[PDB]
Amino acid sequence: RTRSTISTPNGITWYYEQEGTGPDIVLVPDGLGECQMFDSSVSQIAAQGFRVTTFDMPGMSRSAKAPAETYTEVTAQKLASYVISILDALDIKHATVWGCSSGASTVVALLLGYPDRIRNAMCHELPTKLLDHLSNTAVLEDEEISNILANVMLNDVSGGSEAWQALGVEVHARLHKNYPVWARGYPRTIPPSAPVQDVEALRGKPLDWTVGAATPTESFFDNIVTATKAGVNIGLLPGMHFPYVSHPDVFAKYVVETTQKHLWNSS
Amino acid sequence: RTRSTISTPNGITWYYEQEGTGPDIVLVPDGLGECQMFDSSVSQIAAQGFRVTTFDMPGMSRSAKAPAETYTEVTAQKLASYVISILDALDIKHATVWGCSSGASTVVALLLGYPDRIRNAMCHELPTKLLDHLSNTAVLEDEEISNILANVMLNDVSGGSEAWQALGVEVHARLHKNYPVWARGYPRTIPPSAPVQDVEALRGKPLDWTVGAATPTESFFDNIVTATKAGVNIGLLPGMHFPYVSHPDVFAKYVVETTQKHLWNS
Ligand SMILES: C[C@H](O)CCCC(=O)CCC/C=C/c1cc(O)cc(O)c1
Ligand SMILES: C[C@H](O)CCCC(=O)CCC/C=C/c1cc(O)cc(O)c1
Ligand SMILES: [K+]
Ligand SMILES: [K+]
Repeated sequence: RTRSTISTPNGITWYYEQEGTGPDIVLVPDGLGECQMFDSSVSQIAAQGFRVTTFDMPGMSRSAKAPAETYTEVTAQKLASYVISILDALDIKHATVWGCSSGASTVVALLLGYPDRIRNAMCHELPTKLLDHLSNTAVLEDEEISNILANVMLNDVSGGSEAWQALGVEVHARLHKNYPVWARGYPRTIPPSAPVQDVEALRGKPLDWTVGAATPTESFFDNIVTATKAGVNIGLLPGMHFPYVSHPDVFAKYVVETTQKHLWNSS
Repeated sequence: RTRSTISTPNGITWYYEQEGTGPDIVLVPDGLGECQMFDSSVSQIAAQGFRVTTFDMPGMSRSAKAPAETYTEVTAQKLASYVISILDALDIKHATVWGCSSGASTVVALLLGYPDRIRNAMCHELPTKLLDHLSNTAVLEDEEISNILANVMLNDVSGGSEAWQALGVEVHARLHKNYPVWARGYPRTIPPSAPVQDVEALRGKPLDWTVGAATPTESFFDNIVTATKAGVNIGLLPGMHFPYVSHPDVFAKYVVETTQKHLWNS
């Protein structure tokens, strides 16, 4: 596996990883922007004959050398433009993309905005509603935010506490630093940017949508309704918000099978 | 509150309760068939100007005087025929109906099969898939079934353990006896009988569908997809499988507001 950095003309110095040869599959992180969450799955996916690329998101973890605009007032459309910039830098012309949460918003924006570049998109648990309890963390002190959100991740949405904790001290130290960046930059502006207001724009698109099997029905109820209205494939993965952490083998199998489905349909 | 019995010519002697005067609202129990789960909500709903009727289901609790065919190999269509029989016996000509679980299958079967009798139906968490872990309890001894399912209700699907416990010792003593009846008669036959084969049959019907907000997404994921395909109103109630137990006030408000919406549309 390649582990390196690359700078794009928008001022972001990205940390990225890449493994394998074959059609491109790109794994976009969730809002916490931490790509070591994909470590196990990257190898499993690449071994099936794909070139797999992932990266820390701007302002987060090892991609923290970035202009303030890239991690404040963040929207799906901003993130999509940034992901296109690193795909350009890495000479990735066509890609299958995965994303969860703000990453889900991002990959739908990618598919809609850059259809020539995106083979197909997998979106998971895409936030479309403002949640005051999350937005309100943005005015707390840094260490208060990190303590609160570390707790929320572990206890409310990890979908697997043992796997979450087993990410280990190095990863959780980076996440600890990311929580205030995410809190101040994402929850107030990501949900209104959700690229799902136009159901007819989604119809017929190479989009596969998932929600966590154990996720409380209310959390992404709206995803299931919207996908069904648009005739978009909608299904479940085990766990909750982080299937690539809680169930990396099942996650990898899903990404591989879904990419293979669209490679067939393309031909 | 009227608490009484009535015998229908299919051999069932029903225990039923009624309160209030006005348009009829009928509360069909879940598979456990125990109508004291509606106690709080019956009074709240009736107070808003409705005649509310509920009953224990055949073979369950105080409606246990019933032929074996009414609580074995149970289907939505059988249950709907039984509910129509007690509505006939109580001279309830037009009704709003609520049902959860097998009760949900029942009220959708009622709406489709007896459109002239049903003003509107509210269905909650309608089972459409066989679950082997539930079906398999049918072959266990009575006491093991009761122990297993009492635990499942309390800890997994009540949506509110304190409220579940607060049903009280007499209710849980009745449920204790119902669990093996439900296990042997329901899980292997209720899901395949789900009246949701034909989405076009549901389109335009006065149906309001809910799932519990805290219910794991996978449990009734299919409900949300089917309702949306059919253009049916689909939404959430607080809690999980027993909103009338866990959140009786919110439940009653929902039943009242939904009935009022359809009385206006009428
Ligand atoms: C991993 C995730 O991308 C960031 C941590 C927050 C979290 O997991 C809560 C559950 C999912 C919510 C996402 C969400 C919810 C909002 O209201 C606004 C927003 O920008 C994102
Ligand atoms: C209260 C409920 O009506 C009877 C107790 C079982 C339970 O609550 C488990 C969760 C909901 C499942 C209902 C269900 C599931 C099946 O596979 C088959 C079936 O006939 C009913
Ligand atoms: K796994
Ligand atoms: K309540």
